[PDB]
Amino acid sequence: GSEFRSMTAIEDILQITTDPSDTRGYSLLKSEEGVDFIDTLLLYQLTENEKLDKPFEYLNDCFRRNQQQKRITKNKPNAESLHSTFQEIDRLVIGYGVVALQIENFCMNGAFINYITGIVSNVNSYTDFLSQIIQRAILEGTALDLLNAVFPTLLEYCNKHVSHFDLNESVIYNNVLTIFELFVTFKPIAEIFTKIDGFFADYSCKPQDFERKTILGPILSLSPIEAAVAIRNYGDNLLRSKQQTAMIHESLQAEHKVVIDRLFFIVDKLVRGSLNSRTDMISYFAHIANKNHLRRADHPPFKELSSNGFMSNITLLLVRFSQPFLDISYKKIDKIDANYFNNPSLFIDLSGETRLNSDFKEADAFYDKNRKTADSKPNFISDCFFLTLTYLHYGLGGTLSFEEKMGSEIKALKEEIEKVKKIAANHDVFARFITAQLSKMEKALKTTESLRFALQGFFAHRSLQLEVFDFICGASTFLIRVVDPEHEFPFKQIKLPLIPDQIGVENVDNADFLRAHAPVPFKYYPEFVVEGPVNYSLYISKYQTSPIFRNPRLGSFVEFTTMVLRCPELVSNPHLKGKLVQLLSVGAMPLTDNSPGFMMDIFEHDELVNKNLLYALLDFYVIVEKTGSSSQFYDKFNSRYSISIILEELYYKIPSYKNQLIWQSQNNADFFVRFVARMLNDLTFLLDEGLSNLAEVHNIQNELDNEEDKELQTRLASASRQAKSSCGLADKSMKLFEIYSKDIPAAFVTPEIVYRLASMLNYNLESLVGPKCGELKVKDPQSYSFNPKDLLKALTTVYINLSEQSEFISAVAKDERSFNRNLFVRAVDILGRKTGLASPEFIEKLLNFANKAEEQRKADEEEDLEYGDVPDEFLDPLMYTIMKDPVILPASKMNIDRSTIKAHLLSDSTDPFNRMPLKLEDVTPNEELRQKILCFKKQKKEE
Ligand SMILES: [K+]
Repeated sequence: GSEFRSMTAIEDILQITTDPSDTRGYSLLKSEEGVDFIDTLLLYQLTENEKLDKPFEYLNDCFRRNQQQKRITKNKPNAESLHSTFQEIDRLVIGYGVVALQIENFCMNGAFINYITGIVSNVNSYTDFLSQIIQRAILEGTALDLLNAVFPTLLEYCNKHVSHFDLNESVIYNNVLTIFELFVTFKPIAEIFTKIDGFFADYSCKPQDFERKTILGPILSLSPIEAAVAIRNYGDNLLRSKQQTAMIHESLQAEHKVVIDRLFFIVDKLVRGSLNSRTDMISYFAHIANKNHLRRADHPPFKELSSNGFMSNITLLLVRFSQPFLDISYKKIDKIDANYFNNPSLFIDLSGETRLNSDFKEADAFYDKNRKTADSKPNFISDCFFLTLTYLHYGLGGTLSFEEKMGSEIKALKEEIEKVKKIAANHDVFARFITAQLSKMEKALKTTESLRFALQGFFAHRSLQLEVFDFICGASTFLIRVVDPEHEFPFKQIKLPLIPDQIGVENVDNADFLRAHAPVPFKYYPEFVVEGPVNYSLYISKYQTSPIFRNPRLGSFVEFTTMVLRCPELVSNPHLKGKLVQLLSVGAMPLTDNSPGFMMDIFEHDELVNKNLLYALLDFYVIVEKTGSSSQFYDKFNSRYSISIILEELYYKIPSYKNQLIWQSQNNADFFVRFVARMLNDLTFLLDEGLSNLAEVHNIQNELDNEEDKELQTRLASASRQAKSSCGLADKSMKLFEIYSKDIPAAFVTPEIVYRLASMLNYNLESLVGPKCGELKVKDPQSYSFNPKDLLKALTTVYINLSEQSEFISAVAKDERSFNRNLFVRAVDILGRKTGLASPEFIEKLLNFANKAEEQRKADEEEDLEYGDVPDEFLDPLMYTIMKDPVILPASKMNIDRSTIKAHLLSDSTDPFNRMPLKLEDVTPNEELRQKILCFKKQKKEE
């Protein structure tokens, strides 16, 4: 007999008795008065006992005492006699704990919110009981009811019971994450999680509320780039040292790392739950994306879009889900469906999305032609990969464009508060109005300056950024496989060009042709597939801890870039390719020590790169000419500036390319001559538009003596940006002519180049040597890439590098328009003032050339008025005989004797002058010219 040890246990654990004379402060009931009495004491303590304002905390404390009273007893004899009770306590306590989180108004005090509030504040002390409650709910098949009572409620706690649910509230967000982990770890729960009320957004939910009104909202927003977290961590003292600033960057990164790890774990469990769950997971993220495209606008409506912290976290998550399939072995590389866009999109809203090389019509058409294939096919692995590309662009892309602009925002803001800080407000009302205004501005300035530090801390976070770029590289490999006609890459090299090089790009907008011959599925992929990677790559390149620098997978993206820059059919958009070519220029620039750019090794040893890089650059340098957009008609000059930086470096550091160039000019002169023609044409005006602009910059600073002060900015600034771009391209163009004319002099004196070259050179020489450059007054000439001395030295060097080609000295001499010996005399004068020129031997060579030039001119003058009586227009171009039946060639517009072309068309049916196919039928007679000759032969009958 010892059942007294029971009722005494039932009371010390449930903390309740019936007698008023109890020593310890236990609740007391005045109803009736062992084991078969527990359900009664409990039911009472939860529904009729007013002193228990915190019911769930009670049931939890009871359960915990019973577990303590359990481990304490067994280690003794009387043990066996209690087991019966502990058992029934557990069975009912967890049973009501389940009910407390399923039926709303079941207890006499509080509701769901009050209970989970208690749980969040001290999650650890609730863990065990919660575990039991969950198991109980699934064994009974009522887990969803459990979840609809805890997570939708938790959403209310994060939005209403906390000022801000962000990284600041350390204790609170960690506990919330824990109650999330504890739950999703049970698969029976994970496979049902997305069915919870509020997991999806209401149709009328605004994008900025996705992170507030959706179940995964709050925790997915946990990031160091939330304004409140930035102000708190950096706005604190924006004047601290880079050393101290680096410490908080470290703290925030360490903390952010953990956050995405736990977030990944939670989403991973929901994706592994079932096929239904991961599918809803794709629907969930697709919606977040489809409604945030404006995050990529020029002036984004921030208050109507999701935050950078949210979108960026999701981009990171997606990236890890995709990482496995893009590992360096690419063994699972085919799990990703290349025909993903062959049918109407099921998740990612592609309307309005520009394709690589195609329009809507063709896309829809592609959809009809493919309805023959499975209509349904929501393949998760592919969805996730392409969703990652979507977030890379709209999520991260909008976050990086956001901080890329803060510099100008801060500068302009500082000028606004300084302008307002001058106002003298006499009236008290006006004074408050002005101070209020200064208050709003400085309040925004602090947010911006703090957020900028926060954003830089995030992008300098190599660990994370590395994951992002390695995905770009894996994405690259994947895209090259789509393009490769045998879809074998990287297991079998890819063959470039795809379609043979159009010997004569001299066709009517290849647009239609190229598009028609664009790669099968690739031509339909949305443009953000390439723009995302390149916007990102160009952007993080400014950080010292860049993912791109010294990364072993860089080659993949370089290979992809080269492929695009090589086959004009792949991506039509010239603007997009200019970006790529700009990334390459970044990877080609030397350093302080003057060692190879970080991409040079790849350019030299990557097979797919060194086999096409040079030709791609030379070809793209030319194609950007067929561009004409709104504020993008000046990017073809930036593309050329960039292509030029690369050309120069490749030529100095990699003999392999120096040889590819040389070879090119001899084995494919047509292509090579086509490239220097464009460099030549542009060079006839570059220095001129540089001088015109610097002229406008000096006018404006003059008008500033005290028109509309504002417009004189978007103006003056704009003139400087044209001056720097013009003088800069000119400089790189001369260098290239100089750099090449030294090794392949012959290539530049071919008839299609020599006369135009001599003219262009002489024109610039006149400019440099005279009043056009001499009269120009400027601020920091260098700030605009304007070095008239460097230019004059490189120009003069070109002459010297070509001063042994009779054709060139003849061309320079025959240049009526600009040639004049005194120009070289002046040049020799300028170069002989400041120490800068391989002279006086150099000056020796130039002056020599100038002399041969003047001699060649005097001879030509003598030859003309002494040995040429018959006016040149009457002489046949090829026989030099006086024409009897002059006719006009349709293509060349040249006049030639009928007898001559006939003789030519016999073994060659083409225009002797430009090889344009010609037939004798389309030759138009020139009667007016023939009569002038008949008239000449007539008067010539003197004797
Ligand atoms: K938040």
